[PDB]
Amino acid sequence: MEMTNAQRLILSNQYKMMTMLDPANAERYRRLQTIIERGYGLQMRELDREFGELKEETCRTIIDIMEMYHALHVSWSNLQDQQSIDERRVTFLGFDAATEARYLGYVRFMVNVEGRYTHFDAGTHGFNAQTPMWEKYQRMLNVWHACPRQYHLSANEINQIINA
Amino acid sequence: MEMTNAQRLILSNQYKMMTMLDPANAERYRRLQTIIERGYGLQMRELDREFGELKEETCRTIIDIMEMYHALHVSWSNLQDQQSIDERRVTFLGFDAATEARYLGYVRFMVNVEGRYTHFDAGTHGFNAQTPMWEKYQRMLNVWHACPRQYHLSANEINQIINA
Amino acid sequence: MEMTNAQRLILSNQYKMMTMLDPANAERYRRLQTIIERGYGLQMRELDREFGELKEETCRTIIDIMEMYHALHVSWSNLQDQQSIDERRVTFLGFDAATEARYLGYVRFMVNVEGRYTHFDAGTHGFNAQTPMWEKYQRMLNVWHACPRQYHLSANEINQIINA
Amino acid sequence: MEMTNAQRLILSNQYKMMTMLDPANAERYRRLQTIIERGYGLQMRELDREFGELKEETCRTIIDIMEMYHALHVSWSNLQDQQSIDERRVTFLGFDAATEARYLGYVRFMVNVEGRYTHFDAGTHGFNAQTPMWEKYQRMLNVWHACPRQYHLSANEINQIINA
Ligand SMILES: [Mg+2]
Ligand SMILES: [Mg+2]
Ligand SMILES: [Mg+2]
Ligand SMILES: [Mg+2]
Ligand SMILES: [Mg+2]
Ligand SMILES: [Mg+2]
Ligand SMILES: [Mg+2]
Ligand SMILES: [Mg+2]
Repeated sequence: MEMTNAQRLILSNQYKMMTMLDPANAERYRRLQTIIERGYGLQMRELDREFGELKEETCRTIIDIMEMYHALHVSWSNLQDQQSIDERRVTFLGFDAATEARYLGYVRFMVNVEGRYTHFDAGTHGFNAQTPMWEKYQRMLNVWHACPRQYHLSANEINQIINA
Repeated sequence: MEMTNAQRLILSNQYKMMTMLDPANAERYRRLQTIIERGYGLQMRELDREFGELKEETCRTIIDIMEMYHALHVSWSNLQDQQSIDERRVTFLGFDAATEARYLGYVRFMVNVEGRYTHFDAGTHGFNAQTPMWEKYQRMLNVWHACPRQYHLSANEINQIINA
Repeated sequence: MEMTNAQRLILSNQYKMMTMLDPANAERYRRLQTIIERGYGLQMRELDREFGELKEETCRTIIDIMEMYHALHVSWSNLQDQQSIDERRVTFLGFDAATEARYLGYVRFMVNVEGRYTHFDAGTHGFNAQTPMWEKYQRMLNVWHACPRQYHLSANEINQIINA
Repeated sequence: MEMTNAQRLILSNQYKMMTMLDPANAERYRRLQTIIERGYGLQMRELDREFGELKEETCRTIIDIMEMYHALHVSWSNLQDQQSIDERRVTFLGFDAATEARYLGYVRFMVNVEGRYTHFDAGTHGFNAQTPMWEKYQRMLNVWHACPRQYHLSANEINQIINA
């Protein structure tokens, strides 16, 4: 992680300030300060990986998937004849903790921190689907966005979407 | 937002420090810290939108409009015969809150914070003209700057300016 | 000022922290914060003006001029015969406050803060020569650096230098 | 130092904050602040030298040298007949304090701060070899990495490595 000298000075000063404000953790700060001041490249790389990225459009796709399930569930709940469509199929199961952790994390963030989609059933494992779901959701979105309405959907439309 | 990782580290450290200094708002800072650390692109873009821009020359134009009204009002008050020029026409009415908010904001900043043009009549709504004025003011400035003097204006000159 | 939005966020956070640490000056910090957040271009430019530049080589030239006077004064005081050479001529008078302020400021910094050349006679006005001296000093340096020794100068050499 | 003005403002604000937090050292900070604000180039360059660099791959090489000595020492201890093979030769002596200070410092950091290779014999001088070792270690690594096993080495292999 490079990282101009001027930035190193700024960071160095921060670790000094953090030591002043929070001496309980001086060890932690002096260590980082040393890494930054001396330009220990290995440890600097390792710092660099504390920082992730989840692209805007990916964030939006996740939110849209949740919105799709909102549209599906409401639509289902207003069907005269729930044409033997199981509620589970119209319920957002979330993402796989093992392979889709970034995505799962974002859902949890959107719900627990931001406060969105709070009336969703989290399931038994806080939206951990336990199977990969990303590819499925993409295909569902495609069918959903292709419908002439997205909300108040017919049983037919619901089935096309959930079976994508 | 196009942050480098070094900048993300700096910001992250700030939110930690702000939590130390102001624990009442730990929630607010922990959230921003998460957004920055994890690189949640959607949330980062929304961070970017909090920062506006009002170009130097636009700032100066606004100040100049106010200065023009100063020149106009002073000129008028020193007219031997105020040739039926209503004071209202020689009074800075400000900007439209609905479509010219940035401009209105700057006027208020220049007056209330900076302390300039304190003796101006703010009107009943703190310089909310309630109609767009920007285009009018530009035409007035053109006539005003074209006068061979800008101050101690003749009634004739005053009329040309206010009728631009 | 050409700030990126990330930098504006960093600065904004600093002004919030400075308000926490030093509430006596909340108004000053609050005002800067507004300027930065809203991107008020005029005020941002005026912010830029707070920051000067004095190039490395200019800094070094000033220090060297002082060192030259050290060499001159020691040389003079060690002379069996000071050939009617006035001590004043071998004394660093400093710089013109009115036209050479940057230079005068640096001398004062080097002496009062850094602690260098503290045995120099500051004169009655803290190294303010109150005539411009920069061009003279340049010519003196040229003669001085051209001398085969720079120290333990002969009366002859001293005269060539001070008369440059 | 190649600081932008925005960075200078950030740094200047830090030194203000550090003075608030730690007034005992106001002098230290006021001085740096002056250097930064006024752009005193000489002193600004001297700041830069406070920051060092030790490339990632060099950091890794040092760690690998230590790991090599771990592999060597364990292998030797497990030897049923140490065709002895003085233990001294299979012990990491460190780096020369006088010419390999950057390296020596990194070892000390990895051991004392990070907590790695804590069972290593530090010798009488905390890994100061007092002779240059860098070139030797490189040749040893070359032989070591060329062995089909890196660990559980034969006495033969140990000798090839230590004699590289
Ligand atoms: Mg790694
Ligand atoms: Mg949000
Ligand atoms: Mg938006
Ligand atoms: Mg203009
Ligand atoms: Mg101003
Ligand atoms: Mg110095
Ligand atoms: Mg030097
Ligand atoms: Mg490590």
